[PDB]
Amino acid sequence: SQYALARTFATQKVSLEESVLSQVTTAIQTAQEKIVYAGNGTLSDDDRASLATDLQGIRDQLMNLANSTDGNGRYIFAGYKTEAAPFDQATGGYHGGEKSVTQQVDSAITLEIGHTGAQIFNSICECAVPEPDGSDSEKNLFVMLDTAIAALKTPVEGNNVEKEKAAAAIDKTNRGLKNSLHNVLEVRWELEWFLELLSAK
Ligand code: NA
Ligand SMILES: [Zn+2]
Repeated sequence: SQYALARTFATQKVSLEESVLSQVTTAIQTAQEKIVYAGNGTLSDDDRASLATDLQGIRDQLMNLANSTDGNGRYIFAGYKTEAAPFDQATGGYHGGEKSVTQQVDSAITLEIGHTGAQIFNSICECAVPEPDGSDSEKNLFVMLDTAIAALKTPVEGNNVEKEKAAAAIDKTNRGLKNSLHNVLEVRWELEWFLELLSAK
């Protein structure tokens, strides 16, 4: 019969997620800009290690966003497991809830108002760019970042075998960050739709 409270709760939760995912989007785009500079094979090992540090700062920001809590201190990207931070700080692994938070808002409509951290930070777009060798696309944002950061702190001057190895990891990160950004943008499209549905009452 009356969905007033349900719709206010879903508007609030969806607005919060859009607000945090907007920050995730900006941080992913900043890391992509770093990775473009890292594709320059005339960088010295000191320049490369400076880019690594910049990328660590961005990774740390994304980890703080992935472990975002709401007003009441409950984690927003953990599905129903809202009492513990869903991401492991060191590895970026997800161990929050596997089922998204849903809310019925009309006699017929139920919305996915809380996406899991797996859906946001350990998923890539349907439209993913493939690995050139046919191996699996990396799905975990933090892995993409950490593997780049490690390859940028590995000096490569005068050593072609290492130089190619480090440049292959940077290329792979460039592909992942596309794949991850596109996933977040598709989720944001879905939230934009939910807020249109909700505001039409
Ligand atoms: Na898409
Ligand atoms: Zn969704």
